[PDB]
Amino acid sequence: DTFLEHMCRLDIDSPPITARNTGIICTIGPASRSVETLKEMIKSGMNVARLNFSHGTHEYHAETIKNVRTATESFASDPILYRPVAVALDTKGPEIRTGLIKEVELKKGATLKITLDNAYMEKCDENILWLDYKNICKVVEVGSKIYVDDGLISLQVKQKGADFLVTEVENGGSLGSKKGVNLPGAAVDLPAVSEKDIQDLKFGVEQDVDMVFASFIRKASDVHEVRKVLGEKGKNIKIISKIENHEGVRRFDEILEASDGIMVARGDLGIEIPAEKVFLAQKMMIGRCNRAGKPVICATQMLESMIKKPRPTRAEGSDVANAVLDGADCIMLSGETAKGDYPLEAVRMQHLIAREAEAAIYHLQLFEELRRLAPIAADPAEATAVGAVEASFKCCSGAIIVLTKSGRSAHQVARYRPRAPIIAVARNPQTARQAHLYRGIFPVLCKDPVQEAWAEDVDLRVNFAMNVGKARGFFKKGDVVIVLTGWRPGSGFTNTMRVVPVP
Amino acid sequence: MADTFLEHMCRLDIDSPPITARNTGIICTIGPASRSVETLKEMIKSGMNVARLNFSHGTHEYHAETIKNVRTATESFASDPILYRPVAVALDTKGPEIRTGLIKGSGTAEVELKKGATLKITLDNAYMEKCDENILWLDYKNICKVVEVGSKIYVDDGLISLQVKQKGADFLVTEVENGGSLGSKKGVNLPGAAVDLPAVSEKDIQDLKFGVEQDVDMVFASFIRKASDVHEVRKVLGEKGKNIKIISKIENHEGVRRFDEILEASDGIMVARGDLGIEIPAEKVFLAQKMMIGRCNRAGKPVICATQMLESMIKKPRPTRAEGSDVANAVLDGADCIMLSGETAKGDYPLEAVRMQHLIAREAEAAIYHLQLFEELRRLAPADPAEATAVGAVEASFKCCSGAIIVLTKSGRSAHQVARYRPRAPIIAVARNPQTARQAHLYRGIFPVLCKDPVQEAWAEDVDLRVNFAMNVGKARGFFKKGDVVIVLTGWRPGSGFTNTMRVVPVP
Amino acid sequence: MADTFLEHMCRLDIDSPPITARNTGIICTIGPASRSVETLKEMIKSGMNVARLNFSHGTHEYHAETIKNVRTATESFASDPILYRPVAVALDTKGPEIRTGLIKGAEVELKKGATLKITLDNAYMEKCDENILWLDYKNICKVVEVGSKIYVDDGLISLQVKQKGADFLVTEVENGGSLGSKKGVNLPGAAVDLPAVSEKDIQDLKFGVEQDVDMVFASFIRKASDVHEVRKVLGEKGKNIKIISKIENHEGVRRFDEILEASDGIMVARGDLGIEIPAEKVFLAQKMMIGRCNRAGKPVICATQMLESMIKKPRPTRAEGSDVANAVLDGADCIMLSGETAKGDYPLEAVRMQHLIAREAEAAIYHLQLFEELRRLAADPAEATAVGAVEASFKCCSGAIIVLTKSGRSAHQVARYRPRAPIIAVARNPQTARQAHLYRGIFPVLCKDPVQEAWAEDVDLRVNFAMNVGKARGFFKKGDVVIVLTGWRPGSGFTNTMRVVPVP
Amino acid sequence: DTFLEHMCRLDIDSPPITARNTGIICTIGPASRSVETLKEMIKSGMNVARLNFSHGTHEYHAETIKNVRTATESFASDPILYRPVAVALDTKGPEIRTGLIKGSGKKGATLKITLDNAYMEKCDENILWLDYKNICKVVEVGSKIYVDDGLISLQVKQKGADFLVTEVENGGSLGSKKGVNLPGAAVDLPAVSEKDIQDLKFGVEQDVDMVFASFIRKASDVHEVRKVLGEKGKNIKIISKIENHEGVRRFDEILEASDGIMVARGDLGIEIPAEKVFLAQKMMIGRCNRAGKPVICATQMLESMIKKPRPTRAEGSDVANAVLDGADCIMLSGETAKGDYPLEAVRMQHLIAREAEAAIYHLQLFEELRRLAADPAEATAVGAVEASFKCCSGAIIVLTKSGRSAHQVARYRPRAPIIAVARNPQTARQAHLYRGIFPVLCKDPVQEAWAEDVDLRVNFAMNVGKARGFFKKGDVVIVLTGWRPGSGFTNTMRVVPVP
Ligand SMILES: N[C@@H](Cc1ccccc1)C(=O)O
Ligand SMILES: N[C@@H](Cc1ccccc1)C(=O)O
Ligand SMILES: [K+]
Ligand SMILES: [K+]
Ligand SMILES: [K+]
Ligand SMILES: [K+]
Repeated sequence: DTFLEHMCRLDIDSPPITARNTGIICTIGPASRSVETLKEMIKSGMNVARLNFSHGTHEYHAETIKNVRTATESFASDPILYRPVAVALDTKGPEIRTGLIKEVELKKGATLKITLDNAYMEKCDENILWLDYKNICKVVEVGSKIYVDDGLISLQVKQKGADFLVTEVENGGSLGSKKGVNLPGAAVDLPAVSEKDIQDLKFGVEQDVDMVFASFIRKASDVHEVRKVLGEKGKNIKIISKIENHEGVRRFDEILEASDGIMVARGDLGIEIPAEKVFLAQKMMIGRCNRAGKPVICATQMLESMIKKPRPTRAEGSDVANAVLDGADCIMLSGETAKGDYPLEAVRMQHLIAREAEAAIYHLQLFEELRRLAPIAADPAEATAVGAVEASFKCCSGAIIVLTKSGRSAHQVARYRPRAPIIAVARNPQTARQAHLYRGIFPVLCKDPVQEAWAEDVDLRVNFAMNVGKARGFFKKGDVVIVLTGWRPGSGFTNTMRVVPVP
Repeated sequence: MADTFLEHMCRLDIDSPPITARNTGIICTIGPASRSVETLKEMIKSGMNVARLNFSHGTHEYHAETIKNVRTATESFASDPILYRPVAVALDTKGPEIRTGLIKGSGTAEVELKKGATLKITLDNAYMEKCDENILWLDYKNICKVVEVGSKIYVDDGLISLQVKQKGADFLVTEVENGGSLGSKKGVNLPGAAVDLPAVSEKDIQDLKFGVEQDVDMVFASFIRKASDVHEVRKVLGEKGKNIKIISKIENHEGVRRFDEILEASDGIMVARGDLGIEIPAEKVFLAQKMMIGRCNRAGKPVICATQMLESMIKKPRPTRAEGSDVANAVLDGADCIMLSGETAKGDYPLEAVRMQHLIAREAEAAIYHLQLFEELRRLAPADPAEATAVGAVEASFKCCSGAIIVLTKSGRSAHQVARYRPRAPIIAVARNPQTARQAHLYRGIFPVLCKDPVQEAWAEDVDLRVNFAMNVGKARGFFKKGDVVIVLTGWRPGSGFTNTMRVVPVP
Repeated sequence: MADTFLEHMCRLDIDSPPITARNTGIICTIGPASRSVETLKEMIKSGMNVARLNFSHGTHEYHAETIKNVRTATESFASDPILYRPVAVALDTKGPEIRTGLIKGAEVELKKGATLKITLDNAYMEKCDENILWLDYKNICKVVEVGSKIYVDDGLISLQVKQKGADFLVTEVENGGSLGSKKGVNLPGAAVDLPAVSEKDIQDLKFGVEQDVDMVFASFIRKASDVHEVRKVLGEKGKNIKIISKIENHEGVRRFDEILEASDGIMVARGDLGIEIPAEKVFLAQKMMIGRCNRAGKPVICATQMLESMIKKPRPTRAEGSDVANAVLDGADCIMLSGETAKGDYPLEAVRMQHLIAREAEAAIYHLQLFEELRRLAADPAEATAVGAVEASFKCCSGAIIVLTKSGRSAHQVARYRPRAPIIAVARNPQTARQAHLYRGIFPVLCKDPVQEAWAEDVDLRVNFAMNVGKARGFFKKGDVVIVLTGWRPGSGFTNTMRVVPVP
Repeated sequence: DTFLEHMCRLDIDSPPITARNTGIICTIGPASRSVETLKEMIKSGMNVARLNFSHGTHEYHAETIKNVRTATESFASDPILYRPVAVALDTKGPEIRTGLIKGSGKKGATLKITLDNAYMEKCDENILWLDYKNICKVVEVGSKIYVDDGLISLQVKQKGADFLVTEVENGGSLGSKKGVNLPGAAVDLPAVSEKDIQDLKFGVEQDVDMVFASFIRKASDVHEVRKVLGEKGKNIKIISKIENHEGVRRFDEILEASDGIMVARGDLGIEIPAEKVFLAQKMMIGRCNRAGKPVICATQMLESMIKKPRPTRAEGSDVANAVLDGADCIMLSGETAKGDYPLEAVRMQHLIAREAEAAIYHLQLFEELRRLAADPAEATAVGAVEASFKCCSGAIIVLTKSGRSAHQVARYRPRAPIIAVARNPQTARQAHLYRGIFPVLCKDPVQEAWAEDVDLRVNFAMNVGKARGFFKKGDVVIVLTGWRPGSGFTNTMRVVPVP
């Protein structure tokens, strides 16, 4: 009844009892591409496979996607135990790159002039450096820092020109070729969708991906440019906006209102804004996502140590758990599953931490705040969704069963953070897969034929859900579940709630 | 102020500075980087509240002089009592440590232990100064009696790990699991070994008697596993040391299993996260930390988070994003104090580490929803006159948007009682006793000030003078200004009584 | 909508019409003044929900005709089913009454200090004056002793026994007043122990079964076993008739819990309680019994000393208005009118005044607190949906909760939790339609339409019926929202289906 | 707990456990004005003596006041047991009277209202006079006119220069010089009559505690009374009587102007439909409780007890409901002034109001009154009441100068009694206007040292509470005092064990 008493009763020497409710997203690459590893990653709890289009060809990604689907459909022969697995396309997005040295040393002792003049784009050195961002000179000033190679080189602009910068180095070191630059000042005006991104996104539509992780989102109009490129054929593809610099954090509200969800890229924010502040930015963006009922993913610097070790550090378990407790919907693994020595061990550990963290979630408190921050009255569907969550607490329910076309009704229930799992029963395979983005939704794909009597159809899907719930040990005979259904086909939105005994 | 925890998170702004003070204590380990009068002065100005001496190293003479330097730097500010910050001295015991020997030769300094290599562990004294890739001496004579084939051995705060492949009479052959650079005299952990070293050794008796002799404010008692360990320390401190606070360090699994009895015997707790990471997996340590902070917050006993704080700042002038987040989350869990180790003791940026610890603790204060902490700490309490007065002072602090709660205190008890309930407003604890002003730093939200003026014959005039002093301090630290309200807590009439007196006074 | 009760009292305006429906039921006693088809029609129009027949007086033949007149008057509205108002019939039992006889040949005044003789001799039974009094309790001489006390005319007169005489009793008039023919008599401190169910009550209860009454008001209930005797007499044929136990004495109050748990509901008879319980206490018994009834979700009727001035006057006193309003504010489901409608000169006027007061009192009910408290003093699938439906009626500022019910249980379950919004209960069973008037906030409507083949179709027709009733009654208009509760399948046990439906 | 569980737990066979916390005001007249009866009414719980200046000469009222003070001071020898007793002056106020001669004079009839001063003492069931000049200027077609105690209703058809044309609506006998009420009508009569001015100045000279100002219709009537009481009478409490529709309409500005309010239900019931007065009563008590101003319920309380030694069920229920509505005080009129059972009427008022206390859910009142920090004063008051609940204290002890501190605590409606220790006798008397204040008069000399003077007054309250059965040794009380001699408010809170 008190958060403090929940913390006081935490017991490291008893196994975690509540289900993992947060999604696991795994970057698939060389170490994890193979069908056999992919099957093991699915059984160990991967919900979403991420393809990082910063590297690899279309051919290479097509085969990864084929292995992901082969590994996923290997479990299809049991509809009660089959777990849907979503496919995520993560774009390269806009970059600023230095181009070719003829590496070199660097210290303040010599000033570094930055030039954009294409006749210098292969003769980079400690005296003159080339940059591929033609419009740099408009968006920087004489106070502004310039980070080179993932923040290990910092500069400080002293003379701004029309098409040149005079800097002087801080935090010097070993500058090499084609290194990534960051401008903490920000308001960079690079397109939003690079030439490669438009091809990549078209391939995404053809490969039938469930969602896009759109890199370097700075404003609402970037999200709407990705939407427009995905076009009419891609309109049901979820757009997750990646927040990676200071301007994204500052314009968070317009990006959130434009997006299907959000990814917080902590390592990227680590470069752009001070370390004493990134934790506030993460707690802020997760809170605003929770309030809006929109999925938020925490990404980068999760279990990096597990690229080379089979167990993570104390600090990594704490950072991952504290992301769950901030209210993240999903946690994403990068190199730990893409290229590291322990891909399967990485998935298993992400699972153990997210599950252990559930002990420290106080569900009723999240609900009471989230219910009080809802509109004054809202539509019918909202009143019903909140009513189903309220009922779930007051009957100590095993689950909330939601029959959904698009997932919207399941999504509405999830925003309110019931303790009870949301078993989202869907015939649409894409909405089954997209559902993994949301804390506390367990999607199941009903393949049964559409009955002709609607009340018979509903009864079959609910029976399906009852069977899934029993097999997963969410509940058993004598328990009560909430059920949310539409009324007759002919009406709009799931506006119908029953409290039903588990037969 | 915001009605929900959620709305409080939603309003966090990285672009606007903090509007709360830094309410958590900063404990800094003093070592070769930091023990100069010059450095200590800067460190006090930048937020250091407690100076920690690590008696794992150094002579009594070395530490006498560090203490001397701490007090010289501290009293250099005594000239203006409105600006004087009390600074406590903590003595951190060796305890039952295992240490490796000295690296041989003159042409390595450190050796590289590599994945899969064989390493022999010897107790043969002929090797205590000839350690290398192949032979490692350590100083725990009965190691071969408490270890088995398969047993894990951890060296240098967990950075190197070994597994015992063969056992001998007076040696162990081991396989390097986790490689690393092994230097001289590193710390060794034997998870699930029944290490038979005593809680209080003869050296620990001598260290604790020297703390009493040097008038230290608090003892950080290393490797506490049970209450009789705490009792043993309290007995060595004896009658002369009866006002010295004992902070029990939880460093292992047994310390966590027997936590309640350790808490009940202790004045406070230090959570050693790194050391817990050796006997306890990563998917479980965050839970240990949250449980022990919560139980401490519930008992009203000070709790310090230590180890693995800003260790990157040993070599760099700025921390990582992960360290900021980890320190912030220890504040948000309800830690009273944060302790720095090598970052201040021996590193290249001791002053930049104190400043960064202050910056992070101050930013973290913006994510604390004080009202919820208070309402929960109020509910979970049973109810003497002193306690209802303190809860009333805290409730009033919130209702009045108080700039502070001024507490006139002899022992510190009344200031501690108020701090237990986690007001938003700073607690200015006005003490005439220099030891209670120093010890007050163990508690979240207490800003101790030492009143140096003599006692007036007239009680009510003595109270106004002391309250006038607090109001000058609060004005100068920018806690409040003319036209704000403060809560004042005092006794009624001279003579040891209940601090039962609450007033709401407008700030002139 | 007020954050606090206090604000809610502060915002009361005497000058602005009422913005809520009249939610409490009106029970009217039908007698010579109110018997006629014509009056009954007018009383139904002015808000009479229940017709009470007092079997303390009259023949089975006489009451047969009153019931016929009520049903004629009621069935005259049937032709528009949107406007038809169910009207229940109640049978109020004699029970173990003690009554004085007839004045000799005019009335007599009993003046303080005087002697008054009570005689067993049936000679004087139609000869009662200032000096001698007959009463109809044959054992009166055997059940009192010198010092014993005796009350008359309901109240107002008090007598102390000075001499006992085998077939006579000599008393002294402690309290005076006028003395009427056939008046009521009380004997506190004497084991009267006349049965709760006499031979005449048996006959009257069997008659009520025959005449298809909706409910029985059982007089002088003192314990659980008295209720079970009434229940037995109604037997199998009368099993769906609602028993309302009248609490009329100190034993009823002391044994309240076992009576409540044995009964379908409770009638608080304030005047009768006033006789053995002092004035400093009766308001506490009234408030306790209404509270416990609200707690148990059982109907509670407040009766006696309501609008008794309106027997002789076209208007009530301010004290009467305040006393009725406070019974409503206490949480009464129904208000009963007695002599005001039975025999007085202003039957229609007393019905209209009862509607005005009850409607104006609704302004001062703090619904949000009642629901929060009844919710906190409560889960079952049945209970969760009902509570959910009331919670949604607040959140959506709904115009009504529409409930499809067979027996009425689902409607009663919603009513226990006390929504602001009216409950339109749609029945096909005319008895459940009638019985639903015992519950605060239920507006019952009778669906005449035949059952549709397809279950979902039939549900949507009934809902659209309630939708049309609500609109005609001004509860809601197009594009307001309402809550709807149904069963799931044709035979689905539990009305467990909740929707929030726009008003078309 | 819930309010519902509170009603459910009520038990009529359980003796009342808690003290009566509402004030009792008794009208003193021929049946009650002897020193002997006054002594008994004070022992039985009378807190305020009301003098009705509608009748009696100044000589008569001066002797009643003298007897009230003789009776009160007869208990002065034991300061632990002495109950302060307040004196209230209740003004005649502006009336409208008919004016006839001879013995006396039933629907229809057609009555004509002449103002023509011809018919001063010559009127009948055709022509009726009255002394209100402007009656024809503030009335229209449809207007009601009541005569006697609303016994007879008229209906104005036609309106002219100096006359009216009406229709008898209710029938009865028409006596001489009988009161006249104008429903929904904005009467422009002077607010303070020439008798009221005399009567108010007599009140100042007699050192009365409070005035009950009759027929208050607007803020400016309250200001007019305040100006007559003047500087000499500035410390006299003005209670505005709400007796008609305009008073109800313009309540917010009358309350802001006034020290407190009297709801005159019987007079409201003439000016206003009977089925609306309970709303008016509940509204004004709620608004008074919100402003922290005393509210008194008056008229139609225990009227049966004029002739009978016990009240009716209806009367018991109407008094109890006035207490449960949030009334600070209940007033008796004829029951104590002129009827046959004046002592019994006081005792029954105590019993009813004490039994009603069982039905008050204290924490709810407080929690709502807190929700609806002005200054350090308000912060100390709220925190005192909070502490009284947490520590389950037997009292809140307030060392009061003006009594403002005590009144500030009483607003938030603690369960625990407020023992208001006053050295100022008028402060002790005026405190009775507030629910839940038990005022005590300290008669000890001021001690040289402020801290010893405080300890003395607290020890005095501690002995009072022990005697009264409020608490016993080892209980806890909340103590509010000033800080230092002459501080502007009771700003200092202690939780102190009862020794
Ligand atoms: N969506 C994830 C997480 C989850 C588990 C259990 C319940 C709800 C959600 C899954 O399907 O496995
Ligand atoms: N003021 C009244 C009422 C009261 C009694 C007891 C306690 C509180 C108030 C009195 O002193 O009698
Ligand atoms: K990418
Ligand atoms: K140490
Ligand atoms: K009867
Ligand atoms: K008067």
